[PDB]
Amino acid sequence: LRPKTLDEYIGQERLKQKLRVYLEAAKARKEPLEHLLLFGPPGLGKTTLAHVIAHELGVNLRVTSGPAIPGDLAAILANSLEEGDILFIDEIHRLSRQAEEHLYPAMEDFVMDIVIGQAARTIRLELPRFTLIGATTRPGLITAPLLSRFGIVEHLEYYTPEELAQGVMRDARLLGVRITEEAALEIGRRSRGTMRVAKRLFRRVRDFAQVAGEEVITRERALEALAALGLDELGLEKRDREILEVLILRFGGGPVGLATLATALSEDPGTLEEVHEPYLIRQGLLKRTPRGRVATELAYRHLGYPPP
Amino acid sequence: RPKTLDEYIGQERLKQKLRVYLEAAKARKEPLEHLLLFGPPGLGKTTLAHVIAHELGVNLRVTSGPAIPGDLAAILANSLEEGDILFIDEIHRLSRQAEEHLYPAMEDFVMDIVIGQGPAARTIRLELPRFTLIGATTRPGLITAPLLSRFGIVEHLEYYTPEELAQGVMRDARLLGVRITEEAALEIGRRSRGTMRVAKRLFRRVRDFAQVAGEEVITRERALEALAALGLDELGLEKRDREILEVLILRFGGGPVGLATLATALSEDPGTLEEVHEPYLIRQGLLKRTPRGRVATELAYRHLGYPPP
Ligand SMILES: Nc1ncnc2c1ncn2[C@@H]1O[C@H](COP(=O)(O)OP(=O)(O)OP(O)(O)=S)[C@@H](O)[C@H]1O
Ligand SMILES: Nc1ncnc2c1ncn2[C@@H]1O[C@H](COP(=O)(O)OP(=O)(O)O)[C@@H](O)[C@H]1O
Ligand SMILES: [Mg+2]
Repeated sequence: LRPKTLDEYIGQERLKQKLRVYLEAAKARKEPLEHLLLFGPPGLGKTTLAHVIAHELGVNLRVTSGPAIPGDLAAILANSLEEGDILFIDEIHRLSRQAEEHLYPAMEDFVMDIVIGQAARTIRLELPRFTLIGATTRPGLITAPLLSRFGIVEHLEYYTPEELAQGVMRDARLLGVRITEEAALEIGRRSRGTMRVAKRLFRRVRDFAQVAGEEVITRERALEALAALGLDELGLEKRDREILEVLILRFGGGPVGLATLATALSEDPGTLEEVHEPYLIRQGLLKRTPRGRVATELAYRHLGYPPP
Repeated sequence: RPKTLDEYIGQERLKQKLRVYLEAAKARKEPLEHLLLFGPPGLGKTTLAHVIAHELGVNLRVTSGPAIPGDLAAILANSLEEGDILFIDEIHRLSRQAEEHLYPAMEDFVMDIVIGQGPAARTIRLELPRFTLIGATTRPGLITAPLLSRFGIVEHLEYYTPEELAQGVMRDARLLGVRITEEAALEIGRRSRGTMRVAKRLFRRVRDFAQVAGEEVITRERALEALAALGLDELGLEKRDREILEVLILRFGGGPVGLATLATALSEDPGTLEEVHEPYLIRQGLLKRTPRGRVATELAYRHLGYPPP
């Protein structure tokens, strides 16, 4: 399922325009690529990009997690790491302050130290040249000392609906399910600009279409399945629709107030503060005015209300 | 507790060279070389260590083998001055971890100390004052070759004589205020097994008998009846050792017997027979340990008044 070429990678055009240059230069100079840091929201394809980079350079790759790592970091750098090989570390911001300090000598001078057994004298290993790739959601999650050893720093942006449609069609042709292009476009539009969301949504749609016995997933069947899942034309869930309703019909675009936030939902200020608001702000239907949160005209028109 | 080397009772052969070594060490204003004292238990090596320390005019640091690994550093760095004396009684009981921390302090006077403690931390080498270490072991076999290699002077403690034991008995009687004659103390020392503890115990028992008898002075004869009532020969064997020899000679013909059969005949524990009564039956020429059993020598026949084989 994972692509093995920058050409097969779907929709990170701006990032690829420079990644191709850097990889071409590194290959021409016959030396390992400089350490790379990938930003961007989850689900966009960072691990796939790491695998694509390794395949482009023709070298082995050793994905490991952030909180997976003491001396075990040197254990995994010493045995399986030959001349330059991508070492992907997902969630680089979660490193403890015990191996992060050990990363700097290893990724600057390629030397590591291990002490155990008492003797217990320091043993310094001449690590082979290698490239490290790290992934984190935001620039501010990692410390400034860590955002200095990375030669290349790149950002990863949300996919457009067309690119998600192409990915859904590729998944369908790989699995062996025939789908019309318009159904894939609708599925991509309902996806919140995320690849794995589109994958899961297509899997659910094909699950709903298999029981009906339809051989081709038509646009009408896709729309019915998406409505059954509880998604509108903008991809908002039922929780988003109901919070928008209880804002617009109870305050008329004014501040919601902390007291009334849990009154109409009977829920703690949990997912409301981190799972619901970010997408509503991203879609542009909610604006954080200093006086209070204001539902824009997009909310009024989207919720089936007459124009003001 | 003797203080000077002239007050020590009966280590004449050792004292003769000890005087020379101590005088040579004092003349050079240099600490004595490390000393190791061999000898069977019960001969007073700690008293000799105290006498040596007093003669050198230096304080003590007395410690046994099984005392507490890291306490060696504590005892070496706490109360050791220039030329201080450390006496490790039963030095063959030191653990290997504690053994491989002392010879650096014997050949170079540098000790590595664990400073961080707790988890696996680092160590620092610390300099110590020059000192002399006296070791005392009854089992030379368990002393490894490296440990024996660092000892400059090695000497042996030998068994006392009836006269030195008599002198010890006289000293104890004088301390306790009991009047005893020279020949009585000589008899008590003769019936001892060349050991000071045994001589003192015999003297105390004879004192009990004489005091119960209401006698103000212990003479030769009173000691003789006291030791006869104690069941003792002219050589120091109790009734049990004579019984062992008589059973070995009469019941089994003196030939090889074995521990189990002899112990069954005597109604005694085989380990008790082997580890309590036999070692003094040997060392007197009264018994042998053949691979086929235990044999009685001709000295056993002569001692018991039996015809020779
Ligand atoms: N030669 C001696 N002169 C005077 N007192 C002695 C002598 N030997 C031992 N003692 C006394 O014995 C007591 C100390 O015990 P010791 O018999 O010296 O220990 P030890 O010689 O090491 O015997 P073992 O076999 O090691 S238990 C003190 O009361 C000393 O006065
Ligand atoms: N551009 C792309 N083209 C094809 N498949 C993709 C692309 N981006 C992501 N995928 C799919 O998504 C999966 C990896 O996404 P994921 O691991 O969720 O991203 P992240 O590592 O940021 O969490 C892969 O199985 C891959 O098939
Ligand atoms: Mg002893």
